[PDB]
Amino acid sequence: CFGQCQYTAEEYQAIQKALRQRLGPEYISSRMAGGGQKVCYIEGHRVINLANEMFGYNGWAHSITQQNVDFVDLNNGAFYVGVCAFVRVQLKDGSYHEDVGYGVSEGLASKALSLEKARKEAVTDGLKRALRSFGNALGNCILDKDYLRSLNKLPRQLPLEVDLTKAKRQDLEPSVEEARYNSC
Amino acid sequence: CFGQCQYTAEEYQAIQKALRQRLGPEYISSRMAGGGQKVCYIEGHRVINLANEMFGYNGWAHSITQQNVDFVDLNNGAFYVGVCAFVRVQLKDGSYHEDVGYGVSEGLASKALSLEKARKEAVTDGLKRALRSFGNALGNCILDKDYLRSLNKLPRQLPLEVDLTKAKRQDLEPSVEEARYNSC
Amino acid sequence: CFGQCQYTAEEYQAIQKALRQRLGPEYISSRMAGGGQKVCYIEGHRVINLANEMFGYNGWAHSITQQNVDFVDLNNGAFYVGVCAFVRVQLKDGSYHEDVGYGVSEGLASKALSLEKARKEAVTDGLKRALRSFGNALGNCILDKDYLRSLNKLPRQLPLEVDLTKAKRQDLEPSVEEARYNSC
Amino acid sequence: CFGQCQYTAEEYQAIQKALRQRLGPEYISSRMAGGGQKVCYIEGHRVINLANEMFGYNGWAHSITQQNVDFVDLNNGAFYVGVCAFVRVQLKDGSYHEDVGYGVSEGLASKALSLEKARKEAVTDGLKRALRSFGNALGNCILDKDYLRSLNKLPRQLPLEVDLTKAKRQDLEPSVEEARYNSC
Amino acid sequence: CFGQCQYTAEEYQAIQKALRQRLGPEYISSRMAGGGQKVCYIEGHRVINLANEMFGYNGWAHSITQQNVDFVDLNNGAFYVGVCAFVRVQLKDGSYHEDVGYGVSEGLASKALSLEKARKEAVTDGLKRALRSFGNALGNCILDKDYLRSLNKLPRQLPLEVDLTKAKRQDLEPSVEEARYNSC
Amino acid sequence: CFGQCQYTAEEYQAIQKALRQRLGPEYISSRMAGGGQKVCYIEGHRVINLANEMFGYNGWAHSITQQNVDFVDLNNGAFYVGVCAFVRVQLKDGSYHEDVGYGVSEGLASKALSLEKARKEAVTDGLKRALRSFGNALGNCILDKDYLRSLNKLPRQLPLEVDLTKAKRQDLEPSVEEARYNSC
Amino acid sequence: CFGQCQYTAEEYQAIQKALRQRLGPEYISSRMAGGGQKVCYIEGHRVINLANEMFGYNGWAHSITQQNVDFVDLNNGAFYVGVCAFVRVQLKDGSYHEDVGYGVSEGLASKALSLEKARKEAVTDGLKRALRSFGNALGNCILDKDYLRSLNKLPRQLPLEVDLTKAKRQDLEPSVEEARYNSC
Amino acid sequence: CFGQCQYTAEEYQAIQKALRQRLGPEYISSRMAGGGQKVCYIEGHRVINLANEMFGYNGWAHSITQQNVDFVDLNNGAFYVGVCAFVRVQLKDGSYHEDVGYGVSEGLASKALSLEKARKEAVTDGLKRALRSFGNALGNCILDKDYLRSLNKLPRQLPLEVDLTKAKRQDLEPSVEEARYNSC
Amino acid sequence: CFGQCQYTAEEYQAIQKALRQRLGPEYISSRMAGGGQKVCYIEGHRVINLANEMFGYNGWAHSITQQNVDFVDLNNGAFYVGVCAFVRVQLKDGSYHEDVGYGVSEGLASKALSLEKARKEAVTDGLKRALRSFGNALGNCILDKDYLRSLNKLPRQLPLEVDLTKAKRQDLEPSVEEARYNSC
Amino acid sequence: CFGQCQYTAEEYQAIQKALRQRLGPEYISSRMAGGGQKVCYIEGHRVINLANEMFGYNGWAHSITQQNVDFVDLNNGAFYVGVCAFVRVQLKDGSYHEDVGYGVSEGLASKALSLEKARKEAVTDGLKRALRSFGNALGNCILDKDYLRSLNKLPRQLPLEVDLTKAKRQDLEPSVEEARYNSC
DNA sequence: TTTTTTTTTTTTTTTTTTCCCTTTTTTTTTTTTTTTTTTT
Ligand SMILES: [K+]
Ligand SMILES: [K+]
Ligand SMILES: [K+]
Ligand SMILES: [K+]
Ligand SMILES: [K+]
Ligand SMILES: [K+]
Ligand SMILES: [K+]
Ligand SMILES: [K+]
Ligand SMILES: [K+]
Ligand SMILES: [K+]
Repeated sequence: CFGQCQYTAEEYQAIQKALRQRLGPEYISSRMAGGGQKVCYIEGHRVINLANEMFGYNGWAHSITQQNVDFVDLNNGAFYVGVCAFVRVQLKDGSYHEDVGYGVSEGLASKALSLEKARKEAVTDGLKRALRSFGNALGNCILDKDYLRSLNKLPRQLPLEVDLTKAKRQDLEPSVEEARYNSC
Repeated sequence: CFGQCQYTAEEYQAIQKALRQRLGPEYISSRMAGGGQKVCYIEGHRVINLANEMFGYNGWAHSITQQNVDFVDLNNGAFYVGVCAFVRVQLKDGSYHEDVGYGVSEGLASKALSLEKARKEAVTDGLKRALRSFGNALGNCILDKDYLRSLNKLPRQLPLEVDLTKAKRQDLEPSVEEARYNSC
Repeated sequence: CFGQCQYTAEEYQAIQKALRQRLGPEYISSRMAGGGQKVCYIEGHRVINLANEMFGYNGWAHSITQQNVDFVDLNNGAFYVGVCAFVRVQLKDGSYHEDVGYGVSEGLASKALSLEKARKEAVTDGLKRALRSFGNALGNCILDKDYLRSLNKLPRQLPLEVDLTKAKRQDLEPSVEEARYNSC
Repeated sequence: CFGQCQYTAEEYQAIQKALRQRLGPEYISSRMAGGGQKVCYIEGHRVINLANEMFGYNGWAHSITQQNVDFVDLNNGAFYVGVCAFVRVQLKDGSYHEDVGYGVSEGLASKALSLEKARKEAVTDGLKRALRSFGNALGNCILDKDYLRSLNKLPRQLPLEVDLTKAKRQDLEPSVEEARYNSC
Repeated sequence: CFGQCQYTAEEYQAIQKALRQRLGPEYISSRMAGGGQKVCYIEGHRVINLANEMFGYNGWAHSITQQNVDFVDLNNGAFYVGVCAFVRVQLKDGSYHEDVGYGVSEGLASKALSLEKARKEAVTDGLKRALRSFGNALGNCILDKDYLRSLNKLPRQLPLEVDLTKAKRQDLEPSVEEARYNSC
Repeated sequence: CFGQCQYTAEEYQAIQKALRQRLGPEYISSRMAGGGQKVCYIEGHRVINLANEMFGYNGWAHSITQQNVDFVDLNNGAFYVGVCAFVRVQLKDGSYHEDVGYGVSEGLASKALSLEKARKEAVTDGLKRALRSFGNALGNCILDKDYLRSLNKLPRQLPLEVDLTKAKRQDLEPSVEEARYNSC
Repeated sequence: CFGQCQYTAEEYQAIQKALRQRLGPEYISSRMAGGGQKVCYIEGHRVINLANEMFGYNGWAHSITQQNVDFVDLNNGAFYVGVCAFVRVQLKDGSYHEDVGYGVSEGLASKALSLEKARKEAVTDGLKRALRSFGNALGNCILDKDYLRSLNKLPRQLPLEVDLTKAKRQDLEPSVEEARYNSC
Repeated sequence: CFGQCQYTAEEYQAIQKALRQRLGPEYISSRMAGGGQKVCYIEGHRVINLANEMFGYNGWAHSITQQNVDFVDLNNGAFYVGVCAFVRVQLKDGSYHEDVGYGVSEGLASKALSLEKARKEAVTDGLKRALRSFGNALGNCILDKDYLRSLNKLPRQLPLEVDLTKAKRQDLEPSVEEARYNSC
Repeated sequence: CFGQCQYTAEEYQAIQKALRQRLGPEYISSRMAGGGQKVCYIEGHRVINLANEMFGYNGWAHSITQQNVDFVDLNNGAFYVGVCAFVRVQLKDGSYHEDVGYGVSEGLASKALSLEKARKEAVTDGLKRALRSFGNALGNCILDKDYLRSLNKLPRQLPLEVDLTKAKRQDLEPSVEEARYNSC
Repeated sequence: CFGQCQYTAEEYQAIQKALRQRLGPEYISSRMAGGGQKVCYIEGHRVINLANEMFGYNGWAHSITQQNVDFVDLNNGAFYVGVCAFVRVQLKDGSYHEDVGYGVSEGLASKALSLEKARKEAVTDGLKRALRSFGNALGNCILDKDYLRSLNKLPRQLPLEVDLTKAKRQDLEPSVEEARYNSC
């Protein structure tokens, strides 16, 4: 089962070499730091899909070790909330990485909205920072300044077009139902 | 049993390929954000059915790791309640994903009603956010902006009609009873 | 034993297909929401019987993980009580679903009566919300607005008549005693 | 699995000899100490990649044993935050090293930003200090004064150029998917 | 695995004889005690390399049982910080030694800097004091007064020169990758 | 492994008879008690080497069960610190001895120095007092008044000279590396 | 190992018969009770050696279950400290005996000295009282008044002379090293 | 081992019949109760020897489950201390008996002396009361009033004379050493 | 061992039939209740011997689950102490019965004496009440009013005479020593 | 052992049929409720004997899960004490039933007596209420109003006469001793 | 509606010298609507 199954030679080598890869502009995005300059990041769903491909839908697993709200302050109608989380990612072989993530909500005037934003942002950031420690392909290269410089030296491509023809349109999945009924 | 049974090759590949799928307009819905614009989401029962199909009624499992009420305030007859929950989803192979969810009740004047709403909303939202991490088919694509743009470029279909002819009308299920009596 | 026995292929497929079923008007009921309109629900005993049929009298199990009284207030002779519970339902294979339920007693003037109502209501509602996550047949469809619209489009039949001819009239059950004495 | 698999003779000897290696100028960087002089360090991603190469993506693992915020002070608009973390690195054979790391944010005026910086910096510093105890190749030589003196006597090379031609550009990894589908 | 593998006769005898050795002037260093005189010590990285050679990179392991900040005082701008740690070193056979170490930062005016210094110094000192109990070769002789007297009677040699020709210059270690791919 | 391996007859008898031995003047030292007279003791490193020889570098193990600072007082610039520790020594066969040790720093004016001294002295004293309970050879005879009287009746020898010719001068131990590479 | 090995018939009978022995004047000593009269005792090292002979260096083991300082008072410069300890002695067969011991320091004016004396005295006294419960040979006869009366009726011998000719004079023990190297 | 070894038929019957025995005047003693009259008891060492004979040095075991000081009062210079203990005696077969014991020190003026007396008296009294529950031979008959009446009807013999000829006079026990060396 | 060994058919039937017995006047005693009348009881040692005979010295076992002092009051020099205990009796087959017992000391003026009486009386009374639940022979009939009425209608015999001829007069029991030495 | 042994078919059927029985007037007794009327009950020893017969002395077991004193009040010399207990009965097969019982002492003026009564009554009542859940034969019928009506319609017989001829008159039970000595 | 007597002696000399220089930059975008009457 999970945590017990050991990696085969082919799977190991494939995952290792694929994890030494770096990401292309189709993954990186850009924000405007406060007082700073253009910073580069990788969106959450991007890292989630990257993990689900590298390891499988059941090859990796994450958990919230602890989430703690640091502070909640109120300045003339604005709610400032700081929240941190500790996400631990674990592979089916037993290997594991754990790291912190933070969430920040300074502008809003609704306490519930600020907390909703902060906690989810903290958990997502922690998941990103914990998946980082597996290899460049999972976000370890986003902190390599030379990698960023070489990313600036690439054509700034337009957003990719998503084809919604073969999108999921009904509940039943006979392809899965068949294999699972035969799985007993 | 659950947590011990390992996925077979056929079941694994089927589930993986089905989880790389994206959802169609028949699942997405729309709300009006306060001050913002049209946002897209997936209703709870939709994700629940998606999971029950992808993995089975006994292929997935969720649990409330911890639920904590953040605050309960009262402003001139209005009860403002913030509540968060931590849902952990686990597959029969042992793989698991855990994420937060929030519930918000600002309008009502009854404390009990506001708390009921906040807690149930928090648990359901946490279940959604935890099932997201399995693949686009289970809600990971709802955060892909390009996917949303391509969703706007599709015919806005009218709500589907539900056929209540073959609906369940009595308690006993002999189809199940037979197999279960023979299961001993 | 319970939690250890694994589902057979026939039982699995039967339960899955039976859980894709939707319920008929013979189960749904109606209330008048405060300030809102006609809402639809499913009575407790209905869901209990549905579960006892889908899985068996010993195929499903529930437990109260935690029940916590949120508040107890007194306004000029009226007791307002809010209570929540956390019910975890588990199948004999180990699969499990856990969700919250709430109980509310605002009108009554007896504290004991209000608490008696609130706690039992919370546990029953939590059991319903936890059994929901197994499939449409167990109450997951009650939240589908299209399903409700199609429910309005059916003849609203009068309450069913209960036949009390073959009702239990004595203690001893020789049918069971025989099998159990031979079960050693 | 992890913590159980034992090192083979070839793997052991290779890792040992590779860990006796010292690092070149392509890894070391430089900062300006307050009141002091040019100090040398190793960037986080550098050590992360070094570990992922020496042991494998699943050959090493780290965890946060405990993180505690030491203090949070406010002096006329400036937030001074001290935070410490305890990282424990473990190899697939069961060997483990644990050490502290610190994070410091004195300048910023936003509490949330200061804490975000401090906690992540503490965890990363702890990971570096814990990976140090495996050999010179993982950062143990950065404290050898003679090694630093000999580093100053080398040509100060220009930042390395990163080749983004073969960078990862899509989600699916058929090389990995193949081996994993055959791994069942 | 670690904690389970037993020492062979050859490894045992080799380690024993190597641990009865005493160290040469190439390892000892000197400080100026406050109010006292020239004291002799062994730098941290030295002991780390000594252990990684005597036992192997995966033959020994250490852990922080507990670290507690004793005091934090402030005298007219000067921060005096005392911190202690408890390090437990363990060999792959199960043998273990645990001892305290202290860290001291009296001069600095920044609280964060003083704590950063104190905690890391405490952990390193504890690791040294815990490795002392294995033999003279690992630092047990630094307290032998006759050994120090004989050290003074040796030529005070100039710092050794470090050769950075064959130093590690890239991430990949094919020597290790080969054996690890063959380790399956 | 450690705690599991049982002593053989030869090892048992050898250790027993060697532990019935008493120590010579080459180990005993002398201090000046406050108000008292010449007291005799055995230095820490001496007992450490004695244990590492009697049992082996991996035949004995010690641990700090608990260390608690009794008091920290300040009298006109002088810091008086009392600290106690509880050390438990255990042999590879499972036998164990646990005893207290104390550390005292009355003179110093720096709190950090006094605490460092008290804690380290307490742990070392506890290790000595715990190793005492194995036999006269490990310090049990230092409390025999007749043994001390007979020690006074011996020639007061001059400090031994330490030969630093064959002292350890490099890191690598090919004698050990060979056996360890063959240990797989 | 310890706690598992069972006593053989020969070992059992030998230890049993040897424990019925009573001690001679070469072991008993004398003190002057305050206000009372001459009391007789057995020194600590005596009992320790007696145990190490009766059972072996690895046949008995003791541990400090709990030590609690009862009081610390100060009367015009004199420190009165009471301390108790609970020592549990256990044989390799699993048999165990636990008893209390007390330590008292009333005269001294240094708190650290009083505590140092009290705690060690308490633990040693507890070890004596716990070893008492094995037989007269280990100190159970010191409370037999008739035995004391018969002890007074013996020639008051002069202190025994300790022969320091064959005393241990160097670290290495080739006799033990031989058996231990052959123990693999 | 202890707690596992089961009693043989011969040993069982022998112990039972020996435990049905009653004690003679050579064991009973007499005190003067405060305000009462002559009371009869069995001295501690007597019961200890009785147990060590009935079961063996390794056939029985006792432990202090908990000791709690009830009160410590001071009336015009006199210290009144009450202390209770809970002793649990256990045989190698697993049988166990647990009972309370009390210690009392009212006269002394030193707190440390009173506590020293009270705690040891409590533990010893608890050991007596716990060994009582094994049979009349171990002190269960001391509470039979008819037994006391018959004890008064016996010749009050003078204290027995103890023969100190064959008393233990040296440390080494070759009879035991032989069997233990052959026990491997 | 104890708690594991199962009862044989013959032993079971014998114990059962012997436990249906009622007790004769040779066991019952009488007190004068305060304000009440002649009450009947069974002394402690009687029940202890009864249990040691019915089950064996190692066939039954008791333990103090909890003892708690309810109150300690002082009225003009008189100490009124109430104490309760929870005794659990267990047979070697695993069967167990647990019941409370109380101790009362109202008259005495010494706190220590009152507490000693209350606690020991509470534990003994609890042992009696816990052994009651095994059968009439062990004290269950003392509460049958008809049994008491029939007890009054019997000749009240004078206390039995105890024969101290064959009483135990020395420590050694060769009958037991033989079987125990042969038990290896 | 207890809790593990499974019931045979014959034993099961016999116990079941015997548990369907109702009790006769020889067991029921009567009280006079305060303000109410004649109430019917079953004395403690009655239920104890019923259980010891139905299942055996080692077929059932009871335990006090928790006992808590509800209140102790004092009104002009009268002590009003309420106490509750929770008794859990368990059969050798593992089946168990747990229920509450109450004890009440309102009249008495002695606190210790009131508490003794309340606690013992609570435990006994809880044992009765917990044994109720096994069948009518063990007290479940005392709550059947029709059963009470039919009980009033029977001849009120005079108390039965107890024959104390064959009562137990000595300690030793050779009938048991034989089987137990042969049980090894 | 249940539970009502048990107990009171040991216990008392031990230690005591160790431990002192580390450690030096990392990290900044998420996420968005659920829920419905129940009991004696
Ligand atoms: K509701
Ligand atoms: K009642
Ligand atoms: K009583
Ligand atoms: K006493
Ligand atoms: K003493
Ligand atoms: K000292
Ligand atoms: K230091
Ligand atoms: K830093
Ligand atoms: K951020
Ligand atoms: K929301």
